[PDB]
Amino acid sequence: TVPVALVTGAAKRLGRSIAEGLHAEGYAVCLHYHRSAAEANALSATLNARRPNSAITVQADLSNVATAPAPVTLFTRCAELVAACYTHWGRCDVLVNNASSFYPTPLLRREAMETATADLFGSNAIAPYFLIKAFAHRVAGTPAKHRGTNYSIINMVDAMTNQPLLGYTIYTMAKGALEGLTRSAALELAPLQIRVNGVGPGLSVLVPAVWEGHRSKVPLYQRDSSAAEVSDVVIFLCSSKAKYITGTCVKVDGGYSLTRA
Amino acid sequence: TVPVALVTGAAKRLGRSIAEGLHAEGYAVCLHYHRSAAEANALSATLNARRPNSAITVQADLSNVATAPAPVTLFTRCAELVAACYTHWGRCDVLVNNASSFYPTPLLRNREAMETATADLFGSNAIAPYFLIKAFAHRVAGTPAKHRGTNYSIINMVDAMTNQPLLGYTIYTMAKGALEGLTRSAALELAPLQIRVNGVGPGLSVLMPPAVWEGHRSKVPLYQRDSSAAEVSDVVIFLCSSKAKYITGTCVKVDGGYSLTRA
Amino acid sequence: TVPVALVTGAAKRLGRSIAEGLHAEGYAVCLHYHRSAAEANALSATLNARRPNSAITVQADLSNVATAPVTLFTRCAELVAACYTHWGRCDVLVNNASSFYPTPLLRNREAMETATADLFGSNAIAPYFLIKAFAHRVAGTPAKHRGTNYSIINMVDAMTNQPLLGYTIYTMAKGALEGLTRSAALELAPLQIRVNGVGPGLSVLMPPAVWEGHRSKVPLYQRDSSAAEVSDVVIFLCSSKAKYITGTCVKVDGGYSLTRA
Amino acid sequence: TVPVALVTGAAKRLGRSIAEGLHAEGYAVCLHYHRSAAEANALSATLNARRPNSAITVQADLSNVATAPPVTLFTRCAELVAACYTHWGRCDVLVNNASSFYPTPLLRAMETATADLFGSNAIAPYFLIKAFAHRVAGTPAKHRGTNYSIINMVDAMTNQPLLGYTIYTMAKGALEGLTRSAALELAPLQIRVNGVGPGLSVLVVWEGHRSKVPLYQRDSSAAEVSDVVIFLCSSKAKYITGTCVKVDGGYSLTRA
Ligand SMILES: NC(=O)C1=CN([C@@H]2O[C@H](COP(=O)(O)OP(=O)(O)OC[C@H]3O[C@@H](n4cnc5c(N)ncnc54)[C@H](OP(=O)(O)O)[C@@H]3O)[C@@H](O)[C@H]2O)C=CC1
Ligand SMILES: NC(=O)C1=CN([C@@H]2O[C@H](COP(=O)(O)OP(=O)(O)OC[C@H]3O[C@@H](n4cnc5c(N)ncnc54)[C@H](OP(=O)(O)O)[C@@H]3O)[C@@H](O)[C@H]2O)C=CC1
Ligand SMILES: NC(=O)C1=CN([C@@H]2O[C@H](COP(=O)(O)OP(=O)(O)OC[C@H]3O[C@@H](n4cnc5c(N)ncnc54)[C@H](OP(=O)(O)O)[C@@H]3O)[C@@H](O)[C@H]2O)C=CC1
Ligand SMILES: NC(=O)C1=CN([C@@H]2O[C@H](COP(=O)(O)OP(=O)(O)OC[C@H]3O[C@@H](n4cnc5c(N)ncnc54)[C@H](OP(=O)(O)O)[C@@H]3O)[C@@H](O)[C@H]2O)C=CC1
Ligand SMILES: COC(=O)C1CCN(C(=O)c2ccc(N(CCCO)Cc3cnc4nc(N)nc(N)c4n3)cc2)CC1
Ligand SMILES: COC(=O)C1CCN(C(=O)c2ccc(N(CCCO)Cc3cnc4nc(N)nc(N)c4n3)cc2)CC1
Ligand SMILES: COC(=O)C1CCN(C(=O)c2ccc(N(CCCO)Cc3cnc4nc(N)nc(N)c4n3)cc2)CC1
Ligand SMILES: COC(=O)C1CCN(C(=O)c2ccc(N(CCCO)Cc3cnc4nc(N)nc(N)c4n3)cc2)CC1
Repeated sequence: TVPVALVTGAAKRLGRSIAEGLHAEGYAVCLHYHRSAAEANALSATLNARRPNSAITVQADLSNVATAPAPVTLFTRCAELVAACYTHWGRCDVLVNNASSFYPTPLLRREAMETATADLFGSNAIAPYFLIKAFAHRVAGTPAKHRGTNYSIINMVDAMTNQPLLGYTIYTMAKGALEGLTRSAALELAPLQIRVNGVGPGLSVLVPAVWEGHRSKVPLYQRDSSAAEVSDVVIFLCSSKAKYITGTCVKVDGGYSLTRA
Repeated sequence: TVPVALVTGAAKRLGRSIAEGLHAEGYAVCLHYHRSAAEANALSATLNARRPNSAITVQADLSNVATAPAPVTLFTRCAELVAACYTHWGRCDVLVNNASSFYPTPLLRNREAMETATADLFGSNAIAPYFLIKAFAHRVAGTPAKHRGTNYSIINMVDAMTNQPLLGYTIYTMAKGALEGLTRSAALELAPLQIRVNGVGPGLSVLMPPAVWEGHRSKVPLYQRDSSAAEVSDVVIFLCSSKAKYITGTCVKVDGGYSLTRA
Repeated sequence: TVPVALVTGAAKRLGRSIAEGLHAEGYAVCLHYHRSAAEANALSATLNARRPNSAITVQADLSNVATAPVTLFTRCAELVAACYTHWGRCDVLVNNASSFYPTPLLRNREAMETATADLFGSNAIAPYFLIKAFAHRVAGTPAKHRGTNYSIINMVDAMTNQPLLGYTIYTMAKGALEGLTRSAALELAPLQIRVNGVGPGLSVLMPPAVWEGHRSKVPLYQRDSSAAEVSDVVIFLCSSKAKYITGTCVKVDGGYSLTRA
Repeated sequence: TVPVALVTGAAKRLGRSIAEGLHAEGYAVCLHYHRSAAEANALSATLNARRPNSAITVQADLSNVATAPPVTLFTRCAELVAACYTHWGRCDVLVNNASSFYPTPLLRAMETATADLFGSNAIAPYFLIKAFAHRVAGTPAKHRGTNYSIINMVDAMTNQPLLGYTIYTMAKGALEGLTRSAALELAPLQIRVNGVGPGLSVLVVWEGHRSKVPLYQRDSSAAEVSDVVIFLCSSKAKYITGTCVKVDGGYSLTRA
C-alpha cells in the first residue's frame, strides 16, 4: 500500500525537494548519494522521524567507470540501487534520475577529458539507461497480479539545452541523450504501463553580482525558480492524475527558453 | 475572493471535464457555448446546485465573422465574454481556450463554405484565442496591482499530433500551429503581469465502425486506448494551480505516447 | 521546355533574390507583387533582357480581404492561372510575401481588423490557397504531361519559437505556415509535389549602435544574412538534388536560434 | 591547395556516396574505415586514378575503448585529423558518418554495446570535432581556409524511436546536442556545424518498410542523401549553422 521512489542525487537542492515532495505524498524514498553522505543521512533522519521506516540512503558513483570491491561496473552498481529498494520494501514504483554532474568541457582554448566523459555521460545518460533497465526488469519479473498500479520514471533534463551554454558540450550532449532515453523508454515500457517523462528546469536555486544578472533574464518573475517550483512538477507527473502522460518532457523555465540574445 | 475561470466550449467532452475539475478546486466557472445550449445550462445547474453562484453560461460564436447587429465583430464578442466574468463576479483569473472546430479541408478535391470554414476553423482555434487573450490581458493590466489576482493562468488546448498531421485536415492543422505560436508569444509578452500561458495537447481523447474505433485506439502505446476526459483535464487543472507557477510558454502532451509512433 | 516558378512578393529584398536565382537556373518566373509595381516592372525588364519571354509580373493583394467582390481564394487561383496562361506550366511556388508589423497585447479596432486579415492572409491563408491552386493544376495535368520536379517553398522564420515581443499575429501566422508545410507535404506526396520551409533569422536588416547591437548577436559572422545567403538555400530545395526532401524546414539563421537572453 | 574532407565510415553506402560527392566537387578526401579495408582501398584507387593525390585511407575503431599500443579514443580521433594535415596540410570538412546500429532492448556485453554505439555515434564525433577545431584555431588567421564545415549524420526518425534501439537513439540525441553546442562555440572561427538526418536509406520484408515512405513509397538512394551533405558544405550554405536537415521523404510526418 505504500509506494517506493528511488531518487538519485537526493541529498540536496532539487533532488532533495523531489524526495521531500514524494515523501509528503506518502512514498517511501530511497535517497541515493555520491559525495553528500552527511546531507543524505540528515535528510533520511528527518523523513524517518516524521514517518518511521519511510527513508533509506544508498551510495553510488554513477560515473561510467568501474569501482573496486571483478572491478564493479556502472551497470552492476545501477542494478544494486534498484535492488536496495526491492530488498528493503519489496517494491520500487518511481525512479527519478536527478543526479547529474555539470562543469565545462570547452572545445576551444590532461586525462581529465576521459574523466569528464565518464562522469558527465555516466551520471546524465548512461546510469539513467541502466537504472531504467533494472527498474523495468524488476517490474517484468513481478507476476502481473502483484505489480503496482502507477509506475513512473522521471528524467531530469534541461529546458535550455536547445540553446546550449557556451563550453558545456559533453553535458549538453548528455542531456540530449537523456531526452532520447525518455522517448525510447516510454515507447518500449508502455506495455508494462511504465510511464517515462522528463522535467527540464531552466535556472533553479542559483548559488551575487552575477546571480543578480542571471536572475534578470527570466521573463517570468525575473528570478531563478525555487526547488519546489521544479519538484511540484515531478510530483504531479508521478501522480495518478498524470497516468496518460508518457514520452513527454515538461519545461519549468519561467519562459527562459523563449528568449534570444 | 473566489477565483474565476472562463472555459470555452465547456458544454461537453473535454471542456466540461475541465470546467468540472476547476469547479472541484473552488473556481466559479463561466461556461461558454455556441450550439450546445441545453448541455451548458444543465452543466451550470449541476454546479450551482453544488455551490450557489459558482457558474454562469455565455453564448458566443468564435468564428471569425461579424454577427447580428450595425455589425458585431469577433473581437467585440470575445471582449464581451471576458467582460461577462468581470460583470458577474468582478474578476477573471483563468482562461481555457478549449473551443474548437474540427473537420477535413483536403487540398485535393474538384464555395461560401470555403470562406466560412477558414473563418470557423481559424477563428475557433486561433484568432478567437488571440482576442480573448488580449481582452483578458487588458482587464488585468486595467486592475491596480493592489487588487490583482495572484495566480493568472491561460491554457490553450493544442494538438499533440500536429507535427504528424492528419490527412485532409490542413486548415485545422494550421490553426493549431497558430495556437502554439500565440501560446509562446503571449507567454513572453504577458510574463510582466505574471500571466502564465501554456498549452495542453491531447492525442486521442474520448474517441466510426467500432472495429475502427478499436483500430485507432490500439495504436496508442500506453494502454492501447484513447484517454478519458479527466486524463486530459487533470493536467489543465495542474497547470492552473499555484504549484505550476514557474511554468509558462510550454505545451504538455497528453497522448499516451502516440506522438512517438511512425507508420 | 523551360520550367516555371511563381514567386510571391518578388519585387525586392529576399523575394527578388529568390526570383533571380531561379531565373539564373533557367526558370521562367512569375513575379508577384502587391504595392511595388515599379520595382517589379524593373526586375521583369532586367530578366526579360538577359532572356526574352522569361519573366512576367502579376499584382494581387494576398490579404484575407475581398477586393474590387473577388475573394482571396480566387485571386490566388488567378495567380496560379497566370503561369499556365503564359507558359503552360508552374513547377515551383515560393510563398515569400509576408507583411510584418507589431500587434501588441498591452499598451497602445480599425487597425486590429485590418492586421488580422493582412498578417494571416499573407503569411498563412493565401499560401494555403496558392498551394491548393497549384496542386489542383498538377492533378489536372495527365501524368504523362506532368513535370518531373514540383517544389513549393514556404518562407517561415527561424526565430518564431523565440517570439519577437509585440508580434503575436505575425508569430501565429508563421506557425500556421509551418503547419501548412507539413500538412501539404504529406497530402501532396502522391503527386510528387515536395513542400518545404526556409526560415531566415536576421536578413538584410534606428541609432547605428542599435543596428550594430542586433547584428552583433548573431553567432556566425555577427551579422544579418544577405539575400543570396537565403535564396541559395531556396534554390537548392527546388533543385532535383533535394528530390527526397519534403515536409522539412531549413533554418538559415547563422546560429541565432541557438542563443538565449 | 585543393580543400580536404575527412569522411568517417567512408567505405560503403552513404559514407562512400558522400566521399564520391565531395571528390567530384574538387575535394581531396580522407577515407576513414574500421573493418572495410578492401572496399575503402578500392574506393581510394578509383579516386586517385581519377585525380592523383586526391584520396587516402585511414583505419580506426571509433568505439569508446582504449586500443593496443593503451591507445584511447581521443588519441585515435586526433590522429585521424592529423592524417589530413600530414598528407595535405589542411582539413576543411568533417562528415561524422561512421555509425554502429543494433538493438539494445530494455526487455529481452552491455559494456561493449555502450562503448561501441555511443563511441561511433557520439563520443568519437566530439573528439573528432575538437581535434578539427584545435587544428583550425592553431592556423594563423592569414592561412585559414575560407569554408570550414562539419556535418553530423543524425537520424530523422529518432523522435519516433525504433523499438529496441535505446542506446543508438540516445547516441543520435547526443550527436544532435553536439551539432548545436559545437555550432555555437566554433562560430567565432567560422566553422559551420550541421546535421543531415536520413529516414530510410539504401535498405539492404523490404517493400513493407519502404511503402511507409509518403514520398515515392521507397527508401532514398545514397545520392539523395549525400547531395544534401555536399550542398551544406558548399559556400552557398555559408549562413547555415546549428541546423539539422531531414532527408526522409516525409517519413517523420507519419504516425502509427
Ligand atoms: N539547477 C539548475 O538551474 C538546473 C538543473 N537542471 C537539472 O536538474 C537536476 C537537478 O539539478 P541540481 O539540484 O541543480 O543538481 P546538482 O548539480 O546540485 O547535483 C545533484 C547531485 O548529483 C550527484 N552526482 C553528481 N555527479 C555524480 C556522479 N558521477 N555519480 C553519482 N552522483 C553524482 C551529486 O550527489 P552528491 O552531492 O551526493 O555527490 C549531486 O548532489 C540535474 O539533473 C540538472 O541537470 C537542469 C537545468 C538547470
Ligand atoms: N478529442 C481529442 O482527441 C483531441 C482534442 N484536442 C483539443 O482539445 C480541445 C477539446 O477537444 P474536444 O472536447 O474533442 O473538442 P470538441 O470538438 O468536442 O469541441 C469543444 C467545443 O468547441 C466548441 N466550438 C467549436 N467551434 C466553435 C466556434 N466556432 N465557436 C464557438 N465554440 C465553438 C463547441 O461548443 P458547442 O457544442 O457549444 O457548439 C464544442 O462542444 C480542442 O481544442 C481540441 O482541438 C486535441 C487533439 C485531440
Ligand atoms: N528579412 C528577415 O529578416 C526575415 C524574413 N523572413 C521571411 O522571409 C520572407 C521575405 O523576407 P523580406 O524580403 O525581408 O520581406 P519584406 O518585408 O521585404 O516583404 C516581402 C514582400 O511581401 C509583400 N507583401 C507584404 N504584405 C503583402 C500583402 N498583404 N499582400 C501581398 N503582398 C504582400 C510585399 O510586396 P510589395 O512590396 O509588392 O507590396 C513585400 O515586398 C518573408 O516571408 C519573411 O516573413 C523571416 C524571418 C526574418
Ligand atoms: N541508412 C539509413 O537508412 C539510415 C542511416 N542513418 C545515418 O546515416 C549514416 C550512414 O548510414 P549508413 O551508410 O547506412 O551506415 P552503416 O550502417 O553502413 O555504417 C557506416 C560505417 O560506420 C562504420 N562504423 C560502424 N561502427 C564503427 C565503429 N565502432 N568504429 C568505427 N567505424 C565504425 C563502419 O565502418 P566499416 O564498414 O569500415 O567497419 C560502417 O561501414 C549513419 O550515421 C546512420 O546512423 C540515419 C538513419 C537511417
Ligand atoms: C553562480 O555561480 C557563480 O557565481 C559563477 C561560477 C561559474 N558559474 C557556473 O558554473 C554556472 C553554475 C550554474 C549554472 N546554472 C544555470 C543553469 C545552466 O544549465 C545552474 C546550475 C547549477 N547546477 C547544475 N547542476 C546540474 N547537474 N546541471 C545543471 N544544469 C546545473 N545548473 C550556470 C553556470 C556561473 C558564475
Ligand atoms: C461525422 O464524422 C464522420 O463521418 C467519421 C469519419 C471521419 N472521421 C475523422 O476524420 C476523424 C474524427 C475524429 C478524429 N479524432 C482524432 C484526433 C485528431 O486530432 C478525434 C477527435 C474528435 N474531435 C476533435 N475535436 C477537436 N476540436 N479537435 C480534435 N483533434 C478532435 N479529434 C480523427 C479523425 C471520424 C468520424
Ligand atoms: C531602438 O530599438 C529599435 O530600433 C526597435 C524598433 C522596432 N523594431 C523593428 O522595427 C524591427 C524590424 C525588423 C526586424 N527584423 C528581424 C527580427 C525578427 O526576429 C527584420 C525583418 C524585416 N522585415 C520582415 N518582413 C517579413 N515579412 N518577415 C520578417 N520576419 C521580417 N523581418 C526586427 C525588429 C525592433 C526594435
Ligand atoms: C527479415 O528480418 C530481418 O532480417 C531484420 C533484422 C533486423 N532489422 C534491422 O536491424 C534493421 C535494419 C535496418 C533498418 N533501417 C531503417 C533505419 C532505422 O533507423 C536502415 C538502416 C541501415 N543501417 C543503419 N546503420 C546505421 N549506422 N544507422 C542506421 N540508422 C541504419 N539504418 C531498421 C532495422 C530489420 C531486418
